[PDB]
Amino acid sequence: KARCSRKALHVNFKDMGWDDWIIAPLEYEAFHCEGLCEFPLRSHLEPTNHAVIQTLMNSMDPESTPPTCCVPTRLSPISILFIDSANNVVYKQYEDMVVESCGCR
Amino acid sequence: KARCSRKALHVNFKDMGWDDWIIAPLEYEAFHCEGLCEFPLRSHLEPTNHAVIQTLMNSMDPESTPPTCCVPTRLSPISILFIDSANNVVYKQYEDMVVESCGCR
Repeated sequence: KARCSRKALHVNFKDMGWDDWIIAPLEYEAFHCEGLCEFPLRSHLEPTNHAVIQTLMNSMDPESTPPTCCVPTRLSPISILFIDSANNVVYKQYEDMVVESCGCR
Repeated sequence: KARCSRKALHVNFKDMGWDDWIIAPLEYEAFHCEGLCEFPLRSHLEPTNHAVIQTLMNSMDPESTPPTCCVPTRLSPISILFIDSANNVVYKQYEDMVVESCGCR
């Protein structure tokens, strides 16, 4: 097991069944977070106070408390260009689609 | 294994070695999140778009992608009353000390 970090996650829309509508992008890099959250907690993981406390207690008695989790701390959107039912050409922005950074929470 | 949710986490400061200074609180309920993040994703877990996508892919091929994680989505602070080195009586607020809600991220 490794230290919490951002790994790759290639997303393919051609598998969504949106083929009669979507124009671009047809795939994108979404990324994902995976890894161990434990001392020492490197600054980039930006732990919260609660995270620091929970990691301490889990460090003292793993049975009592589980470790914190490596999750996306900041995400960005992506816009999708498609042709809707009415045949209009829409450019829609979707929030929280790309992982910008991982941290322990 | 159960569904992502807020469990209890009783924190005891008398174990911090802050005894010559801290007055109150000496213990508090910090809570913690624990549980499975998988379909169906109940509304209270407030998943992000990225979470919905990652859960889908993990649902289609668990080897490729790991599930999302049950973590604190909103936290509140607590204030601590202590007597510092100079013998001043300080009332300090600490951010992100109590888990208000858990979600899948």
